[PDB]
Amino acid sequence: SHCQKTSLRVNFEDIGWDSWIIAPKEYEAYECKGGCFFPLADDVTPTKHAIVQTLVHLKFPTKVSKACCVPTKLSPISVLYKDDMGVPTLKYHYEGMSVAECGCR
Amino acid sequence: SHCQKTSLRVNFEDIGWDSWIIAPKEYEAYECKGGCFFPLADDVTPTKHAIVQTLVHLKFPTKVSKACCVPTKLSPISVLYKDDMGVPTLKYHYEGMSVAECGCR
Ligand SMILES: [Cl-]
Ligand SMILES: [Cl-]
Ligand SMILES: [Cl-]
Ligand SMILES: [Cl-]
Ligand SMILES: [Cl-]
Ligand SMILES: [Cl-]
Ligand SMILES: [Cl-]
Ligand SMILES: [Cl-]
Ligand SMILES: [Cl-]
Ligand SMILES: [Cl-]
Ligand SMILES: [Cl-]
Ligand SMILES: [Cl-]
Ligand code: NA
Ligand code: NA
Ligand code: NA
Ligand code: NA
Ligand code: NA
Ligand code: NA
Ligand code: NA
Ligand code: NA
Repeated sequence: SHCQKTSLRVNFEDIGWDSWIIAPKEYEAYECKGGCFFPLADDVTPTKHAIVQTLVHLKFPTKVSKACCVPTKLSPISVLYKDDMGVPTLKYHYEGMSVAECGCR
Repeated sequence: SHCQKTSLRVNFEDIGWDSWIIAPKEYEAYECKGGCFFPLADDVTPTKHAIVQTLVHLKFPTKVSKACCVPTKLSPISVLYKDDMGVPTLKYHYEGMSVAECGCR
């Protein structure tokens, strides 16, 4: 019930990227889901601002929003993409594609 | 109407920190507010995962949430705190307290 990494399988044609991504068809991107509320967990790595804003949200729930559970570290995947000549080319480390860690920010 | 930094003045007794923070009474913490939706802005620095998840949210709005507008860089403030001897001590760089930049994550 707190900020944590959970599964998210993404299909590239569902998001309109199949026009340039030949392969893979789908990959595990994960997502960060869960609440940022007190008491927090031991491993969500909360920033001081995320802690402060969550406290302000308690006192003023209609004015200030709470902190958000988001990726704090991302990992690459490899993709096979068509280049300007229609030739399948490998992008070995397409960065920023999969969640490695989540946290409250 | 997009991810951007906006004002947020925090009062320490409102959040229960006045028991250990003698001064200042209030500070400008800012907050990151705005939507992460297409078309994005030129300066929100979106990660590839935040872009992918926003596209998945369009196709499956009830299953996957959108990306979140969050601080991507924080700045310190100085605080005057009482130490274990009841003596006011200065913490020159209390890190992570104020928003320097926002972005979609
Ligand atoms: Cl806590
Ligand atoms: Cl911090
Ligand atoms: Cl590329
Ligand atoms: Cl590479
Ligand atoms: Cl390598
Ligand atoms: Cl890349
Ligand atoms: Cl765009
Ligand atoms: Cl990225
Ligand atoms: Cl301290
Ligand atoms: Cl310091
Ligand atoms: Cl200095
Ligand atoms: Cl610090
Ligand atoms: Na309120
Ligand atoms: Na609000
Ligand atoms: Na490219
Ligand atoms: Na390698
Ligand atoms: Na849906
Ligand atoms: Na949802
Ligand atoms: Na301390
Ligand atoms: Na200085």
